[PDB]
Amino acid sequence: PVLTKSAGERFLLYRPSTTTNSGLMAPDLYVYVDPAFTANTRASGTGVAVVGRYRDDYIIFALEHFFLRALTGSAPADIARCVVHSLTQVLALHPGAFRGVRVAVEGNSSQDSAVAIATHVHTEMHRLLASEGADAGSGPELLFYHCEPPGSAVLYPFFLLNKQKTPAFEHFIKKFNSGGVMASQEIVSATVRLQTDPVEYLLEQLNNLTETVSPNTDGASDDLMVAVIMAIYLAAQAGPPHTF
Repeated sequence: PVLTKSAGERFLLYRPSTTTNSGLMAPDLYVYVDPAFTANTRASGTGVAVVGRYRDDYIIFALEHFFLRALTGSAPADIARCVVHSLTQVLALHPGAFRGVRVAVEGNSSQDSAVAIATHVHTEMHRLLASEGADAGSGPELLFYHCEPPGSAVLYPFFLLNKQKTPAFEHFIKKFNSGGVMASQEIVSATVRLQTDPVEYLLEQLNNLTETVSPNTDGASDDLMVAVIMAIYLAAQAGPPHTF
């Protein structure tokens, strides 16, 4: 009973443009992912959310509820074609617009996969722009979120979701029923059908939030929602993420 329907008419309604108003953006680009490694489950998709900043508010570029296909031996790489296949589409319609992006991968499933997952992300990102697109000779310049496991001093490029979920939700609903965030007119999708609305598909899933401690997800398929909210909590300030 959380996100107001007055905001939902607004957040569904207004379609601002980042093709023209790009110069009024922060040149950085947070992006989150939520890998779920099982298949054939209505909440086991993998979320994509990529967000930028205006002066004080936040703005959405692409959402992919990435299911797992059947018969997967190369499954982390497929997730890597998802998220990089998104970032290339954002950077594509935004020529010379962004300085550097920051990919976030959660490791609540395991710390083991996300290392080679983000490594395989930097692999294909490091592949693509040198092939074609434009002459951005290391233009959009990737960095990652490098975290520390509890009890291990070695920094790996991942993100724990331990203490952060409640201030992230409180930040998101702090902004969202105030009409802070918005979704771009040129919001990008690959997995969701170009016929159907992406923003409608988000807003259905946004409508399953819960109380002051927020034990959420009544339901199914929170991954887009949880993805957007961790993405926007990193769209504000926190500890520094860095280069790989």
